[PDB]
Amino acid sequence: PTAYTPLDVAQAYQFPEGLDGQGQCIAIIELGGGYDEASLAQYFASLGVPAPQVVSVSVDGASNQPTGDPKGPDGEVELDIEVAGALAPGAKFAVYFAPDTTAGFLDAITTAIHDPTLKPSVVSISWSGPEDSWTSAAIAAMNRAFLDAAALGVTVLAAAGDSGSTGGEQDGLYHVHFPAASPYVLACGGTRLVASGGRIAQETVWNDGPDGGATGGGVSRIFPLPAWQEHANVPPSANPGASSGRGVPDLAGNADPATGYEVVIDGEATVIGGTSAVAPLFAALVARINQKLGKAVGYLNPTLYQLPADVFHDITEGNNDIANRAQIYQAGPGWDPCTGLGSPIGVRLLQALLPS
Amino acid sequence: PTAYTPLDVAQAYQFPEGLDGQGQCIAIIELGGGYDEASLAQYFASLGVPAPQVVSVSVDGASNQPTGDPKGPDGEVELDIEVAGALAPGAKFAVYFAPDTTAGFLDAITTAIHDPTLKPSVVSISWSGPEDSWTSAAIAAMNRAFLDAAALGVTVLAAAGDSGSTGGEQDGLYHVHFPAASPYVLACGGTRLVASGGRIAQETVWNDGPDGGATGGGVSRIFPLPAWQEHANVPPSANPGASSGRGVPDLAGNADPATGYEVVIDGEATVIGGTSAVAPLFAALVARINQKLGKAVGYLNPTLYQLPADVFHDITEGNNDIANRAQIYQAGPGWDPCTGLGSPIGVRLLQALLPS
Ligand SMILES: [Zn+2]
Ligand SMILES: [Zn+2]
Ligand SMILES: [Zn+2]
Ligand SMILES: [Zn+2]
Ligand SMILES: [Zn+2]
Ligand SMILES: [Zn+2]
Ligand SMILES: [Zn+2]
Ligand SMILES: [Zn+2]
Ligand SMILES: [Zn+2]
Ligand SMILES: [Zn+2]
Repeated sequence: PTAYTPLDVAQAYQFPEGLDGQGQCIAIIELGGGYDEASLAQYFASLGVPAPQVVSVSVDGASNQPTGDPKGPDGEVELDIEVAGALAPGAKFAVYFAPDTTAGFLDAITTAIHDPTLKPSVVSISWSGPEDSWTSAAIAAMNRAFLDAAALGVTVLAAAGDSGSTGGEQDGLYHVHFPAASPYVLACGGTRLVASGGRIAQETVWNDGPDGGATGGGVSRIFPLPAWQEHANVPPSANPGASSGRGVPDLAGNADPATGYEVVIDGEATVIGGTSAVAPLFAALVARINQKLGKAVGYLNPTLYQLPADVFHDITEGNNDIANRAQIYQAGPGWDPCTGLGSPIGVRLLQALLPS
Repeated sequence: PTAYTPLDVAQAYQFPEGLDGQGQCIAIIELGGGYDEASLAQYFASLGVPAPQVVSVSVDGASNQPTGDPKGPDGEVELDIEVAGALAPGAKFAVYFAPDTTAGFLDAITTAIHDPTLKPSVVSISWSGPEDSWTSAAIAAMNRAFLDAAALGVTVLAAAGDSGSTGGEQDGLYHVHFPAASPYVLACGGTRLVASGGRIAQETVWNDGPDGGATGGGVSRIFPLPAWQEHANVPPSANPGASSGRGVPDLAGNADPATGYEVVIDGEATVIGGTSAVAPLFAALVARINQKLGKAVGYLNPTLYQLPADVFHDITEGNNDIANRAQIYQAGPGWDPCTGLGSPIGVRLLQALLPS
């Protein structure tokens, strides 16, 4: 019942101090909505941080288009900038607006990672959906773009979803989300964070079922278990058949609205949550790290899974089941299909990524 | 932010079904206050359980003395009966009223465990305080009574305290509470319980610091590490010097007021928490178990620590530090100075206590 500012959450996760993503660019893919910038300047000023430069990029005709909807479209865009910008104010923000279609989504991503002028080193994605609700073509194309981004030295972060292990499908089975299920994507799960003064009192799996949402996570049907996830104790799917797949998510962060983020949407202060708040949070972390290293970390997943356990805060309590019946999936020691490796400890992650 | 009835909590901890403590007597030591019985009958009727017989016993002149104080005295007595009686309605309740003195406290306990007519098999105690704030005489006498109770085949349960690892002492050090620190007492810690339909979604260490209370627990200065606690990974005290002592607590249960118990105090419904809610809860469990076994379990501590781990729900997340600075003490795998062995799983505990 205590709400945080991004700075509070960042201190709890121990983000590298004295860094603000200066000289880095963060791309945000938006499939609808827009941001009113006076509401941004108002937000950054009340936080005591310099307002980061934010530029709009039109994809396939789409534009920065807010109109003051009570909830919905505007909530998506303003959120990412406010959360990531409060933590990486030195970073440049390129927001790519595209039509809400797979063509629009693909084009915004291909445009971003090939942007000659803006040159994003980080790409944050929120829009998700069940992997099997994607056509086989769109999956292949979108997965190719991510592989393209990895070879380009670009980090891509995606939310895992806010509908538990079932993922919003009622067929009676479990479904992970896409693009989160892609192995070329840093998948971000959700947790409930209790922190009081730069330290984590307790952190558990986010699960406000059977109504108010839960972190996505599980085992992919489409994508096989990657080589870097072999020593991760990833279980076979809970669905009948139960063969190995890609484990979702990779990381997790504060996503519970009850312990949510204090933001300003459409001129008015409020508190929000969800895994779509996590991807910008960790995008700022990556930006900060890129500043120190002097080069983009790029594709991170293989490296993350071979780092010492002390680099992360292992979440071991809670489950993904929104119904709380079968309790699938369950968090535990090490990697789990609710929170992945857990929440990152910024300074330790930075230390582990520095040259020997 | 969801409150429970005792029945809800009992289902989560999986209390043995088809048992209600019939033919058992539970003693409750009260050092002040009283209960208005119309408020009791009203409470048990709204729960759909038969109202258990409750008898008052005067010790050293003290009597069942409520007067309708907004908070305080009456809250202690009505609580224990309502929580324990809702779960063991078949049990007889002997409430021993004594003056708020060590003489009164000792006499109420010696009277209870030697009661020729009422014959309690279980004794629930709430009143606690820092072990070193007790005189050496009172400690020795009170500890002797507990040893007497154990040889008499009586189970004694005590709350661990609601002031974290410091225990309410400001000297800059950590203190466990007494009688909880006695090895002849079943010490009950506090947790925050999230359960939704007979299953535990998540359970963590109760800690509403730096203001609203936290579960007591730690390492005793007075009492040495018992033989039955040797294979329990009990750490040496956090205080300077740091020698071995008795580990507090032994068990833990729902004690967070935010996830508290729906009760009726002074005619009006409300929600309460604290470790003083835990001892009556587990006293009902013991009563239910005694019914099935056909004899009192009596001194339980040695048996508990040599039972399989699957009998308990291990709490592994959270800390005892009300300030959340040093984070002492911290919960983890197995026994810890915040929650002990964890919350009991009634059916598994009953199975483990049944003859081979
Ligand atoms: Zn390319
Ligand atoms: Zn399906
Ligand atoms: Zn929640
Ligand atoms: Zn658990
Ligand atoms: Zn884990
Ligand atoms: Zn005796
Ligand atoms: Zn002291
Ligand atoms: Zn609490
Ligand atoms: Zn933890
Ligand atoms: Zn434990």
